[PDB]
Amino acid sequence: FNDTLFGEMLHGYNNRTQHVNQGQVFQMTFRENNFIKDFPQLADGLLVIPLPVEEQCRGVLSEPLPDLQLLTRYDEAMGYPMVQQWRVRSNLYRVKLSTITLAAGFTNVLKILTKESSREELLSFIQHYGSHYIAEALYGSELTCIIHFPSKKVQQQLWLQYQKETTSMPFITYLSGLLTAQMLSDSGVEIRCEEKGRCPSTCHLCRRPKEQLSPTPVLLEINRVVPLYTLIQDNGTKEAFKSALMSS
Amino acid sequence: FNDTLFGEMLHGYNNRTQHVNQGQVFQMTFRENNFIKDFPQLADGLLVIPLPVEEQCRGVLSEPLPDLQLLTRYDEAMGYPMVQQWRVRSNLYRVKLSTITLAAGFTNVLKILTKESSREELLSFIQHYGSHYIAEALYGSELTCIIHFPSKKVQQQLWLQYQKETTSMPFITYLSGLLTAQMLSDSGVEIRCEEKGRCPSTCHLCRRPKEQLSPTPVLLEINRVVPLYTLIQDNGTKEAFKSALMSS
Repeated sequence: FNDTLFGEMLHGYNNRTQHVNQGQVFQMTFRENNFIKDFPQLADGLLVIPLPVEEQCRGVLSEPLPDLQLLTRYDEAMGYPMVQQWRVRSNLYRVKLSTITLAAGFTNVLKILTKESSREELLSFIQHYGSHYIAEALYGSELTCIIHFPSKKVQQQLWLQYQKETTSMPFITYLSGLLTAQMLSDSGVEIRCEEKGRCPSTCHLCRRPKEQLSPTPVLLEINRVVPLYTLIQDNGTKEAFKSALMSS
Repeated sequence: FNDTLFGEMLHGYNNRTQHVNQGQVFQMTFRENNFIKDFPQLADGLLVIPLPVEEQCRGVLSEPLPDLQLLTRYDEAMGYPMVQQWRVRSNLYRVKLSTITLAAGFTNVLKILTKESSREELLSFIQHYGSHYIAEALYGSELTCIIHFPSKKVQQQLWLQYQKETTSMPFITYLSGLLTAQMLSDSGVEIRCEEKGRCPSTCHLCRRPKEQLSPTPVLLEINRVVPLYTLIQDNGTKEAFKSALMSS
């Protein structure tokens, strides 16, 4: 119901619970032709521009951090278990909102809320339409990887020896290769990766055991959010909104 | 895994996402006999006392508020649709925490976090064990009711005429009675109610179409929460904890 692609900027954002898609503040109109190549008609009022090719597909290897999640005692040889993060991003898109046309339902519920300021009613309004609406957002396909290690010396030895094998191929690729090496001769190590948004075939780093072309970019990360009270225009519900916003 | 009744005070509380039960900070021990009548052995360190009989089972009728959720235009006769809230509470319990014995895993992950202060590591620690632990909490069985009305004059007419019929029976009971009256002669009104925690047979207000005796009180509402950094004792991770706590 009332859901399109790019997409989630329309429905707003609840800020205390970090939930998106709640209520509809503007109207998805198809008058303007804000088209994107190889994608259908988009709602009006939003401006979307892909990331530069320099940062279109980029993989970051976060610093090796101990494994605290699965650790829930000091040992010199044994870990100190380590985990690694390898986050690549492909088909990334910026989305702005210039300039939006307001909906009738949201402005009407404002009107019935502007004329008389009430406590429980404003609280329920916040619980429905959230408390803020998003301005800029970053969509795309993100492959997040986590690597489990037994000790602290093992991932350092792999780090240095792989630094010597490379110095044509990156770290995680040959890492998975020598992982397939122990599958031939047997050690007890597992690698986990999950993707938010299916990844295109334009980038090699995110290919999966097939491949995909022009996938639907999912909401990766947030940028700049703007509150909802500054849109009501009358102070009697400005101070009531930002006042009832601090209770919980 | 590592879950008992009363219960959730042990696992902590994530504060930005309002999620409970994440990681284990203390140890559930059964040495002390903090027993409650008609309930098994409870973990040590917590003190639980039932609410007074005056507030043991209490039903509040919130002020009639317009129906904004289903409204997503001005009309004089028609609504302005209204909804009502009827929240009763039974088998309520206070829980405190005096005095708790710490776990080995949480103090160990602290130790490996106290000795060296790191950014990503402290962030992941917060994402696991939350950011705060709860001190006082209110459990019980809560019946929340919401009533849907078409107009603004209809629930006022029902309010006054029911005030005249009563002045032996409350509002919602005879309300449901005359609701069954229209089921005999036909209008298009529905009443919704949901319960968090099954309700005992000690109170009549929360009985359901059978009855239940001594149900397990669920976590109703929160009271006083205490942060987790003030428990690490060393400032090098105090300022690192409360500093990495403000980024997101």
